[PDB]
Amino acid sequence: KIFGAIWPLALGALKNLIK
Repeated sequence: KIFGAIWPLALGALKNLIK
């Protein structure tokens, strides 16, 4: 609705921690 790169950027930062 009003979120540009919020959903795709979410998992993007996830791997940066677990991986």
